[PDB]
Amino acid sequence: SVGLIWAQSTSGVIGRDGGIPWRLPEDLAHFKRLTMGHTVVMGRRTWDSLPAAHRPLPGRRNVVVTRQTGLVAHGAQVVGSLEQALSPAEPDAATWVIGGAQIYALALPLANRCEVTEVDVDLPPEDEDALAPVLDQTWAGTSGEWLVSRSGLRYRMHSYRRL
Ligand SMILES: NC(=O)c1ccc[n+]([C@@H]2O[C@H](COP(=O)([O-])OP(=O)(O)OC[C@H]3O[C@@H](n4cnc5c(N)ncnc54)[C@H](OP(=O)(O)O)[C@@H]3O)[C@@H](O)[C@H]2O)c1
Ligand SMILES: CCc1nc(N)nc(N)c1OCCCOc1cccc(CCC(=O)O)c1
Repeated sequence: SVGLIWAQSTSGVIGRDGGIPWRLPEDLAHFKRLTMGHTVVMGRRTWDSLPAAHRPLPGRRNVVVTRQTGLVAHGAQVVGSLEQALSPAEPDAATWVIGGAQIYALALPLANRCEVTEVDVDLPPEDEDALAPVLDQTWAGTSGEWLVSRSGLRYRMHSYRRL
């Protein structure tokens, strides 16, 4: 089982200036609960985007997709393709693809689940933004109710499964 997990603004922004252009502790806790104990697969720019206290993501096997021989920053297992990241895989569990836009694009044809956090922040897409992947007719989805964060931002979760 291969799952994509991401947080996006309503406008579909996931990334800006090498990071995430909002702060949402409730999403981080959701991300922790779904990924803890599992393999997380990410592109190299997302690896470098991790704050130092979260690089590597503790309690998860961190696999980084790169075309380089290896990385200066420690704690990852490097692979040269998504296929190499995904096999062999943890039994009875999802392998989570955790971004960014380039690796979501590679992983979307292979995924059977998407877990999306939508953040009601007003972020018109800017020229160099990373955007969320668009899901096609092969996905069925359900949506949770709108929630309010302690910081006042409204957010909700969407869960998609491959038909
Ligand atoms: N909101 C969210 O949920 C979320 C989640 C994750 C990340 N983000 C944001 O997304 C942005 C980063 O995303 P991004 O799309 O720019 O980068 P990315 O997908 O994280 O990483 C791109 C890198 O992956 C490697 N790569 C890409 N395609 C490859 C292939 N076919 N084979 C081998 N390696 C390949 C390359 O590494 P090398 O250059 O090393 O060869 C490439 O530079 C940041 O702003 C980050 O904060 C947001
Ligand atoms: C939690 C964001 C997220 N949320 C969901 N739902 N899915 C994801 N794939 C996803 O990104 C995982 C990779 C980035 O991890 C972190 C982890 C901790 C703190 C930050 C701050 C970003 C900054 O300071 O710019 C980023």
